[PDB]
Amino acid sequence: ATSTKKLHKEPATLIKAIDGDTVKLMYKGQPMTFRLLLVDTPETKHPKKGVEKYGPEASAFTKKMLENAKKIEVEFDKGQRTDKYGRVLAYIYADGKMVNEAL
Repeated sequence: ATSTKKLHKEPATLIKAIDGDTVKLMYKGQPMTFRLLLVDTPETKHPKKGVEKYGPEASAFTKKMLENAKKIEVEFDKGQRTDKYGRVLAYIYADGKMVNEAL
C-alpha cells in the first residue's frame, strides 16, 4: 500500500445524481457515474415489492451538490478507484467542493 490519495480536479456537467457517492456527470465530455466509496442505497433485494427512492436521508442532500452545480472539479485521486468493471470511482467537487455542503 502506498500513499497515493489526493484527488485531482476537472470541470464536469450535471447529468443526474444517482445517490450519495453515485453521481452522473461528464468530467471529460463523457457521461458516466462516479462512486469512489459507493453509497449504500441497495440493501438486500426482497421478494415482495418495496418502494423506489431517489436518494437516502443525508445522501439526498449530497444529491443536490451535483444537480445544480455549474462549476465542478471532479477530483480523481492518483490511480482511479478501479476494480472489476473499472467504473469512474471518484468524487465530484462542485458548488461546495467535496459535496460536504451539509454542515
